[PDB]
Amino acid sequence: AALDPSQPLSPAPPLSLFKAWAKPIKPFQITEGVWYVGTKNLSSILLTTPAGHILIDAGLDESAPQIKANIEAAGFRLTDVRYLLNSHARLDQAGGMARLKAWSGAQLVASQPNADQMARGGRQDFALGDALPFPPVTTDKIIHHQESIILGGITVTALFTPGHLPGSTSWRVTLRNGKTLIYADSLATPDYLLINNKNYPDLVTDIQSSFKTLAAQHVDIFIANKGDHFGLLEKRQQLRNGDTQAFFDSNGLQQYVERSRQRFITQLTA
Repeated sequence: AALDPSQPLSPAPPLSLFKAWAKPIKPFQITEGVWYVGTKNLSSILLTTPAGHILIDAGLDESAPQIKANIEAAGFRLTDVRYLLNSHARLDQAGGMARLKAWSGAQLVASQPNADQMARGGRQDFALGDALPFPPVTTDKIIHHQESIILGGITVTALFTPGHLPGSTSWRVTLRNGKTLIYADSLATPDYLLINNKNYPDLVTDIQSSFKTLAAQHVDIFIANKGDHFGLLEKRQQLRNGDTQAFFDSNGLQQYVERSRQRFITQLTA
């Protein structure tokens, strides 16, 4: 749907909030071939393979130098990244895509709505409008639901989980060590402007099908695009205390879906 100015928009969060989430933390290894290179609350995952790397999400554009320094601090290089993956096309997940793609020469992979929004530099957002723009970037590979990419012995499969944005994409990964991982995009929806939203008429049914889609994924490792959605900070503290199984959470994804579903219900009631 095209943006209808007669449709009310949601208020945009203050930039100070995104900056607080973008506070840097030193990178660490979640498991073999999986490195966290993001910020205190904005996830970014580096999947390493013998044939090159895949980077999921990029954080704020202000954070692009820090993301690169994180990847390098972990001993890897931005020029070995083959694919850049996007969960949803807002400044806190795709702000640095324009400069990360330029610095790496990787292919950006995203769903068609995320590609359209990232090409607009974030504008025409169904809920935010042009409130939070970021450097525009072109997507090279449009990914489709249940479409897989193979690189260096891992498998990354896209799962369309719309609702937070029309193009919201989650990513299921099968690693070299046999373990499975999910990168769940946000399942959060805007207060009030949920029903009969002229900019996004399928929101209510989309998010409900996303609940089912993610609930069906039984994986070993639960990651999400926001740190406090998968207990990042307390798992990292457990990890640096000797628990290497800290990020192994076979039920975490199902719990996050139920928490998201409950919150969504209280919003429909209001």
